[PDB]
Amino acid sequence: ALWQFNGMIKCKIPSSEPLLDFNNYGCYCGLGGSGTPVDDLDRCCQTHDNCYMQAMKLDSCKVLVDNPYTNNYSYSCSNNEITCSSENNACEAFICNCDRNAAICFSKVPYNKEHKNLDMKNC
Ligand SMILES: [Ca+2]
Repeated sequence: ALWQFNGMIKCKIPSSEPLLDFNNYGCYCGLGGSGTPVDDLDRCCQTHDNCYMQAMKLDSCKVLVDNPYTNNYSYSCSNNEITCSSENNACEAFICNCDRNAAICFSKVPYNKEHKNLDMKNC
C-alpha cells in the first residue's frame, strides 16, 4: 500500500518526505503516466508503473479487491535495507517487490527539480 511504499523510500532516503518529493515529477512519478520519461528518475517510475500493471495481471491479485495502492503487505527497514516478508501471500509479495525495486532505483539516480510539477504538455 501507499504508506508502505512511503516508508520504503524513507528507508533509503531518510531526509525525504516521498509523498511530497517524488510525487508529480516528470511524466510518470505520480498517478497515471504517459509519454517518454524525462530522466532516469522518471524512468524508475515508469518501471514501477509497469510493475503494478503486471501485478494486476496475476491471478492471485484478481481474487482480492485490494488495489496496489491500498493493499497492505509486510516488510521491514533495517540499517537502511528493505526486506519483503515471507509472510506475504502471492499478490502482496509481488507488489512488495515492485515497491522495493523502485525505492532502490530512486536512491541511485539524480533528482532534477526542473522536472518537478512538469507540464503534461511534455508527456
Ligand atoms: Ca505513475
